[PDB]
Order: sequence, then C-alpha cells, then structure tokens
Amino acid sequence: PTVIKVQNMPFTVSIDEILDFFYGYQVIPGSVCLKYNEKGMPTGEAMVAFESRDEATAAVIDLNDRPIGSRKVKLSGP
Amino acid sequence: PTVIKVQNMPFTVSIDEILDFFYGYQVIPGSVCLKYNEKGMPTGEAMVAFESRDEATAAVIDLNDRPIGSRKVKLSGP
Repeated sequence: PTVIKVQNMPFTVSIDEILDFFYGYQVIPGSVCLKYNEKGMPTGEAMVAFESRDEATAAVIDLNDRPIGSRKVKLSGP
Repeated sequence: PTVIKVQNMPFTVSIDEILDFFYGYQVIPGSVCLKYNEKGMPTGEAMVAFESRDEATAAVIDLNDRPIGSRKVKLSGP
C-alpha cells in the first residue's frame, strides 16, 4: 500500500472530497494527511495511501490532472 | 523521501509550533502533514520529511519524547 502525492488542491477541500475524488479506488480512508506551511495555511498538497501498490499506480495514471472542485490536481508517486 | 510519523501531539497544534519542536534540523518546508481518520477528524498525528536518512534518524532519537504543548511526542522513522 504505497502512498502517493496529490498537489494543486483547492484550499476549500475536505477529507470527504479527497476520498470521493478517489471513488472506485482501493484507497485507505484514514490515510490522508494534509500539508500546511509555517503560516498555518494549507499548501494544497497531501499524502494518500491505498491497499496495494497497483492501486496507487492506477490512481496516479488515471486521475492525474483531474479536478477537485475547480483545481486540476496533480498526482505522483509512489 | 525520508518521512517519519509523529504522535501524541495535542489535537490542536499549529505548524508554527511543530517547526519550533524540530528547530535545528533540516525539516523539508511544507512537508508537515497533519493526519485525519476516515471521519475527517484531527488525530494528533503528523508526518514530516527530511532531506537525508541521517537527519530523520537524528531527529527521531534526540527529540523523541519531548513536549509540544503538554504532551511527550513520539517519533517513528525513517
């Protein structure tokens, strides 16, 4: 269960949205961790893990550049 | 790449406070990831990255069990 990187998120996201964005994918519900900066504000980045390595590879390829609200998100890893 | 987990932080913590905890080490900026469960609630846990294995090992051993707020933080990694 590799973890993948998720960038360029709107800063209006929620945890439900991120998980929904991965609907149909073998994602781990309590694996999301949101990155913030020194000023206490989100950076639009987060880490998300899945049940397998082929499921993380499948997400990155399949959902890269796709949108969460308005922002087209960028995926990488593992 | 060399990330570590942090646990036992009060549920309400700021990044500015966390960075204070890791002063003197090369914590990759913006890498501080706050974790959430499948309910989308604060876990008191985070992930943090360093540039080398050496600095993530150096942080885990020195700072392990020090406070952030009123709790003795627990480090695990790389």
